[PDB]
Amino acid sequence: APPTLWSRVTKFGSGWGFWVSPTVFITTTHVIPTSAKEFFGEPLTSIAIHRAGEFTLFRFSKKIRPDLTGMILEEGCPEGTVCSVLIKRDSGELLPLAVRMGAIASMRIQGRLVHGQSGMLLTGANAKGMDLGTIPGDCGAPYVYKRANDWVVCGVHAAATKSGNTVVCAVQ
Amino acid sequence: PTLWSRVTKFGSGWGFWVSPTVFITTTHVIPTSAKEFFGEPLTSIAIHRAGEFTLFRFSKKIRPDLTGMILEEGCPEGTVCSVLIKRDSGELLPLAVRMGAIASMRIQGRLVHGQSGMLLTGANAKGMDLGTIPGDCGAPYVYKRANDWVVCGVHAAATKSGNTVVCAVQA
Ligand SMILES: O=C(O)Cc1coc2ccccc12
Ligand SMILES: O=C(O)Cc1coc2ccccc12
Repeated sequence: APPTLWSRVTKFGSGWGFWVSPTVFITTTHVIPTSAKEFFGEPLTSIAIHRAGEFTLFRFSKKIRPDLTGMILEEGCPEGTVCSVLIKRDSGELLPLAVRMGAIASMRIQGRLVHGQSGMLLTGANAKGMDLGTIPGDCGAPYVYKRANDWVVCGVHAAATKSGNTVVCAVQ
Repeated sequence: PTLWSRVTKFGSGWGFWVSPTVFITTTHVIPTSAKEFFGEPLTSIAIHRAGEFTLFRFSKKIRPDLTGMILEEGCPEGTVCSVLIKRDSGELLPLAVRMGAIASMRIQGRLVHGQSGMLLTGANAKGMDLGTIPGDCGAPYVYKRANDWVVCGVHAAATKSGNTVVCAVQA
């Protein structure tokens, strides 16, 4: 995946977030530190926060990442789209995990109720574990795909089933 | 400890540490001019070649941090393997492959013997991280069976289209 996509993936709370543009940062709601009143040196009063279940978007009133171009954010993707989940792991290793996307779903995972776009890993069989699959520290990582000449971001990593085969992308 | 730490840059491709003393690779990526590998003189290295599969056995522990893994001669038809691809970007690309018959295949002009496979990452990579490239040769084929990782060969060849691959196997 392009270097300019990996540069937008930022360590955040108990996981990750993704810069869509100089002013717009998206993440998974449950990774946000709950008592927090300041982000990138800005008070809450100078930030527009839009929450929909496990999807959260931060819009800043100043340019936090002026090195970046604004890119396209969509509400999930067509069934059958192959996405990459942009996962960073201990030591500058980069894991763009291939996933085939399916329907919008409501599921129960480890007791909690989860809603988003379902998908199935294309990395191997029985993908439980860090080598072929996702771990809790991956939450907030972006789902991206190449559409003709450009790249699209279509959600953030929210959950994976016990077996590891099914994942859920939280969507705008 | 990770499977990924066993995948090592080697010659014009990659190889894989099965144990502290055993390294497997694709025959065509091995340097043809060398006096040593991994600091051990070639004098002290056992080399077992069967077509595009090569195994090295060292006389001392090169990777003492590792346990020995199960190495088999390919896998049952229908097994979904992962090919553990490393790229010089620092990207790690595990790709699902459905394994088929042992065969001699015509792959971009040349005859290659090994276990055929089909990538399961769909129509086209299309500049997405979904297929193999020539620099990936020697990457291992692995699958989980009960509680154990099994390694069953090395990446030898792939078609232009991308979808057919060949896994070179022991013996
Ligand atoms: O490139 C990086 O990963 C580090 C970085 C440098 O200033 C930043 C501001 C916001 C988000 C991330 C960064
Ligand atoms: O080969 C197997 O036993 C399982 C399998 C993996 O990808 C498939 C695609 C279609 C039909 C079957 C399969």
